[PDB]
Amino acid sequence: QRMFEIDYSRDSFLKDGQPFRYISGSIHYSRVPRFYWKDRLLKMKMAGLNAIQTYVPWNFHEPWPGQYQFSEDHDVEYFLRLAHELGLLVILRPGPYICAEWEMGGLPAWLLEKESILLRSSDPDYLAAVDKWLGVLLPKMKPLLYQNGGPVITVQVENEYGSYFACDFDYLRFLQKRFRHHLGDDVVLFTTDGAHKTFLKCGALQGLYTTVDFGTGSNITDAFLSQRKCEPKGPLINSEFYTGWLDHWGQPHSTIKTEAVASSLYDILARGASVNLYMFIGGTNFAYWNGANSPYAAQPTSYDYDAPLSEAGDLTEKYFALRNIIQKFEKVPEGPIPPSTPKFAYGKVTLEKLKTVGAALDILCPSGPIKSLYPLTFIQVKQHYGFVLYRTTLPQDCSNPAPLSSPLNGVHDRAYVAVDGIPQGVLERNNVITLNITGKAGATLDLLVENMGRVNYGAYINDFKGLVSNLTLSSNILTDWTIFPLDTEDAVRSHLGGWGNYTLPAFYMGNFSIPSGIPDLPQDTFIQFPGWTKGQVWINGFNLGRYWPARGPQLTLFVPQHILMTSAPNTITVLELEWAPCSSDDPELCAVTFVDRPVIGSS
Amino acid sequence: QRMFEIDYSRDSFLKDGQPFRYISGSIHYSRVPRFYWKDRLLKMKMAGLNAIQTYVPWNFHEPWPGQYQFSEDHDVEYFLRLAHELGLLVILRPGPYICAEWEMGGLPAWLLEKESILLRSSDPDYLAAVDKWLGVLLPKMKPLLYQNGGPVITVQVENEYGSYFACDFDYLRFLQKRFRHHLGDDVVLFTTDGAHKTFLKCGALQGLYTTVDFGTGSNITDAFLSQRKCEPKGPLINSEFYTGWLDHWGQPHSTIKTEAVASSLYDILARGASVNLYMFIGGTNFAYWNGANSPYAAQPTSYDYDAPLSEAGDLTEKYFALRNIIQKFEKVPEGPIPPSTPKFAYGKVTLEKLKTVGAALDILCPSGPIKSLYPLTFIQVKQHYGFVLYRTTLPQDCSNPAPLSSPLNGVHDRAYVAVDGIPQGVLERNNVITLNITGKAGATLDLLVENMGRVNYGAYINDFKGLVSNLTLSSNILTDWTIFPLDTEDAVRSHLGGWGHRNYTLPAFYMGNFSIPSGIPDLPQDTFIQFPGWTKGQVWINGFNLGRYWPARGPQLTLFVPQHILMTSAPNTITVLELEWAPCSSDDPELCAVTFVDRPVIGSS
Ligand SMILES: CCCCNC(=S)N1C[C@H](O)[C@@H](O)[C@@H](O)[C@H]1CO
Ligand SMILES: CCCCNC(=S)N1C[C@H](O)[C@@H](O)[C@@H](O)[C@H]1CO
Ligand SMILES: *[C@@H]1O[C@H](CO)[C@@H](O)[C@H](O)[C@H]1NC(C)=O
Ligand SMILES: *[C@@H]1O[C@H](CO)[C@@H](O)[C@H](O)[C@H]1NC(C)=O
Ligand SMILES: *[C@@H]1O[C@H](CO)[C@@H](O)[C@H](O)[C@H]1NC(C)=O
Ligand SMILES: *[C@@H]1O[C@H](CO)[C@@H](O)[C@H](O)[C@H]1NC(C)=O
Ligand SMILES: *[C@@H]1O[C@H](CO)[C@@H](O)[C@H](O)[C@H]1NC(C)=O
Ligand SMILES: *[C@@H]1O[C@H](CO)[C@@H](O)[C@H](O)[C@H]1NC(C)=O
Ligand SMILES: *[C@@H]1O[C@H](CO)[C@@H](O)[C@H](O)[C@H]1NC(C)=O
Ligand SMILES: *[C@@H]1O[C@H](CO)[C@@H](O)[C@H](O)[C@H]1NC(C)=O
Ligand SMILES: [Cl-]
Ligand SMILES: [Cl-]
Repeated sequence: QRMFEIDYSRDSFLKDGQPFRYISGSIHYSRVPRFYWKDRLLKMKMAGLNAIQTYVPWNFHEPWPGQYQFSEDHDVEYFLRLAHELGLLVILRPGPYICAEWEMGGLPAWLLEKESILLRSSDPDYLAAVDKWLGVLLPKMKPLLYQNGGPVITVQVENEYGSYFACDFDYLRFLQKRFRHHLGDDVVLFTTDGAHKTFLKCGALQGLYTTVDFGTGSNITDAFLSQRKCEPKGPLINSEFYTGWLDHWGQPHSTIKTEAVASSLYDILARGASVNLYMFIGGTNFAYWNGANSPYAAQPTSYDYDAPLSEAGDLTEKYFALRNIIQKFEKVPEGPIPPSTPKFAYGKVTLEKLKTVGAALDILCPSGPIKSLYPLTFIQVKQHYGFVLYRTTLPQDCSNPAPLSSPLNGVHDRAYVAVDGIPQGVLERNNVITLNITGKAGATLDLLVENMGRVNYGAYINDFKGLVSNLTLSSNILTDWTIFPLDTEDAVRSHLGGWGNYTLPAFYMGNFSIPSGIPDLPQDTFIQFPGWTKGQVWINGFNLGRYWPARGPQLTLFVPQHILMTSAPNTITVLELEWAPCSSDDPELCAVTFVDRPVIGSS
Repeated sequence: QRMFEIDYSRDSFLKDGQPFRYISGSIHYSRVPRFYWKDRLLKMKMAGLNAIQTYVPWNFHEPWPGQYQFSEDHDVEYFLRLAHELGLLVILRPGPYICAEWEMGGLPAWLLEKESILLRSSDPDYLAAVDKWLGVLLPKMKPLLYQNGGPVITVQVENEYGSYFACDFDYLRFLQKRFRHHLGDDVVLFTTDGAHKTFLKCGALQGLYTTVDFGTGSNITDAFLSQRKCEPKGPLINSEFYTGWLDHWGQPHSTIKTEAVASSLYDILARGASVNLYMFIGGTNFAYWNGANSPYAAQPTSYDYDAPLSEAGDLTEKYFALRNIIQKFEKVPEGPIPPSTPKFAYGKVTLEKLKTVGAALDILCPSGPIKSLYPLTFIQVKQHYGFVLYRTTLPQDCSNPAPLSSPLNGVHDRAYVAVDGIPQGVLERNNVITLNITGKAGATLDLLVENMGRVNYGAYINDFKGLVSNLTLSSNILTDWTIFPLDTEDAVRSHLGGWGHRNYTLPAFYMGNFSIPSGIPDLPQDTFIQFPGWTKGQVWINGFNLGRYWPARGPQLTLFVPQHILMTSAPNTITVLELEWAPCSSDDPELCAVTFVDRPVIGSS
């Protein structure tokens, strides 16, 4: 009969009738391959953590209504049993909105099939979806509660609701009530908000324990004074003590100094507070999982965060510093700490052109294009992530430049424009809404539109993507559209059908071998694209994510060794969006480079 | 069809009618665990080598007569296939004597069951056993000959016979006949000797191609003219170009500069000569496989040799520089080079004493001892390697120290002496032939005798080991011996019977465990083990005998520990046999401990 509870009399948690406080670090299972889940967790224990904290992204697990992913890398139950096996308790944060620099805050984009939906409110179509989701997730989590022999000790309802404009208290009351139904009356439910009465006003609720977040810049006495105003009794809790900070493409890489973190951490622990270090390891936004902030600016592939464990799991100076702080409070485990993984530079691998996007439409769109008078959104067209080709035919003649414009800023988020197979340039959400083009009447106008990531914070999380308003040409609304949803994932895995200034968006491919019978190969590596511009990359069909060395700060992408093979050659595929170094008479330039050190902080 | 031959007309080899010169590197499969064979051979290929050279040590395959080892780490057949699948050719040196800083130059100790045997001669008994070995080994090598689809292009007969006193050309001719009988008339047979007519006089034989060896100290012109005296036509060949040199316990670690090796390799290659690098990777003398020189000085566990690839297989600056040399003459393979393995510091592990050697006699010697009026040698007692316990009783009270002595200097090679369970010190071949002892009349006198390695070079390779002559106490010969051969390898694998059968301290076994976690892709890793406070002994991890430790003498302080004998979840058990002094007395356990570190210390004091 295991018990975990707040005792108010005494300003703390009781675990099994005894005083308890947690020292946790965040780890997101959706951002670390399962291959490495025990590595990262074990390193977390060795630092002195008695708990971990994680988010459950709805959209990672329910990509379409009634279609579930809980296997392999999506096996959340396994991740929690793994944490338990290693002696770690768990703080579970199941949203349904998690924020987290992740696609639409973890909300599934199919919710937007109701165009008018008010996300994160008592909108009844939103509520009915959430209830179906909780009715699949929470029964999986019930046996992993502490009270029933598992690791979960507390659960977060919603995520920083006090920061959302809606302030719908019946939304919260619904979530409480549904969580209580599936989890019982004993589980400690709580909320997390910014440490200021302005944020706690809409975020707090009777019957949910109110906690705060804040990092190294904040006055710690005040942050806790604002929590105490909402909970005069119970434990002090900083649910997200920032070890670092997010990035955006085109902005310098964020860093927080080791001593600042140590200092504040020591101060927080000395008060007897429970605390969670956000992030302890950040990892990677593989494939299309990154989020974005408003006004539109996307987060990059790497979620390194300047965390104590680096993107690839490495032990940093910051890791050891915090471990030494934790040591002043708790006996920390003995034994040697598992190492940073070995990294190998496989070198330069030559690639060659396979097919433009243009030529691969039979294989990218086997079901055929959809015809619309005006443009349709990604959502209307049944695609959530990646790329959609919008094709029209020129009505006038344009031997002289003619402005192609989205007057309402309706290219969400970036379009690669070509006319009769000649690249014209690029349109960008907020930055470039007009572009001059040329060609003949009846010439095919092509727009390859990229969803660069759905906003995850603020008001504009209802982010459809695509051409969301009309385009004009010499101010005349363009009409009659042939819209091609693109199955890039399937096409890449099948080598685009056949197996056994700007350029046109295209796929380039090449191979490299790794000898078998070598105990220490393959190893993890980092891939680099010197001379390429913007695009997507797969290795052996695994989408490692986005590259953009023309904007930075991220130049390299992380490649975990377990996708690499020795019995047959490894295939690298690059989808270049802007300009490829491959026209030239020198095939040597049409190439990528594997290196043994990340470059995630370029100027 | 496939042909490899000498073209005398043109001072070259012909490979399928095409000109061919080899750039080889020595690797000894018996000094590299099988688990890493492929790693090292690929590292060799990427250096630009097109061939490898290796020795087949007879004692490594036939530890008793008619009883063979050709599996796992002894599968030379698989080694040779592996080299062939990587596109490498092979030059085989099957002895039957190989020298090679290896126990008895590779010769099995059991040949000494005939006391008067003249090794490496027409002694009919030596010959009959050589013949029998070749009837086993050579037919396995036949399909690996180049002309039959395998990698082996040349075969060395004997090893520097010209350096040996006997000069028995009937012996050489007998080898030549039997090599022909088993392998045929087209295989290229050759000899290797020092580059000087004094060595070449007895080493060279009509019908066997004469090659020389020499290193970075020797004048290349002179060395190759000495070769031209015996073979005026055909290729130039240095079969052992020294990349480094051997070690002995107690001397500074041998090194040869990267520039000296590089510049010399260049000049040899420029003459259009075929060359083998000795060693390319040296590796390790695990167990009791090291040898020794005369006057008695044993080589240690590490055969790092200062080779281009280090003991644990690392790419050194020397490797890259030789590869650059080779590049000036040939296309070198494209692609990146497999890396240096990662090393891990598992840290301190505490040990505790389980049992003295005296206490463990029952399990070390389960068929019981041999009784004898005078002492017997390792050979007569049917033991070749390791330790033998000799026991007798004092025939007179020695309350005043009385001298125990081996007048003819016959403690071969080290004895650890105890009286009624009290240690008295050490007798040493050459250095200390007298030890004073105290005890009562009829007290038990125990000598723990260690074979430190049979001599591998010179006239004194018939090195029996043990008490090879009498002992005296107060000048009187001690009689009535009880002699226990010790099956240390079995006993350690059963944890001294514990796991069943499915100033000095007494020699004793010290055990401790350590765990390594599972589900971590990068553990276990290669490591090095170090013995602060200990003195001299043997070490095993999970029953694999990693060799001898002697931090008291050096130059080697760490022993190499390869990853594949370490296990996850299940406890890893360390067994240290300390012979002289363990740090395990003081009421402080933390000192009774060994330590695992991530860099080797073979180059210290
Ligand atoms: C710069 C805008 C702030 C948005 N993010 C906020 S407030 N954060 C708190 C939020 O709960 C968490 O998911 C993370 O998103 C964290 C920042 O990494
Ligand atoms: C100190 C005596 C050395 C004798 N060894 C000689 S001459 N050498 C030549 C011999 O062929 C080889 O096996 C090696 O033993 C080499 C030394 O590494
Ligand atoms: C934090 O604020 C308090 C008042 O709430 C003030 O006394 C204290 O000095 C401040 N501490 C720091 C470090 O600024
Ligand atoms: C397009 O070209 C016209 C005429 O050359 C020019 O006036 C206008 O500024 C251009 N607009 C853009 C966005 O380049
Ligand atoms: C585009 O323009 C038409 C006609 O002006 C308008 O009625 C329609 O709503 C617009 N469609 C989009 C997607 O903007
Ligand atoms: C795979 O590897 C090489 C790269 O060197 C490439 O050129 C070759 O065509 C590829 N083969 C297949 C079957 O894809
Ligand atoms: C080596 O010896 C030869 C004598 O045969 C001599 O001609 C030459 O000077 C020497 N060469 C070198 C490089 O020492
Ligand atoms: C042994 O003891 C005698 C004293 O009887 C002494 O002369 C001699 O030096 C000692 N020998 C050794 C080898 O220590
Ligand atoms: C031991 O002693 C006696 C001398 O009486 C001699 O007969 C015998 O050969 C000696 N044995 C050895 C092994 O030295
Ligand atoms: C060490 O090794 C094995 C592990 O099963 C066992 O026989 C021995 O009793 C162990 N002792 C300790 C302290 O782990
Ligand atoms: Cl989290
Ligand atoms: Cl060799």
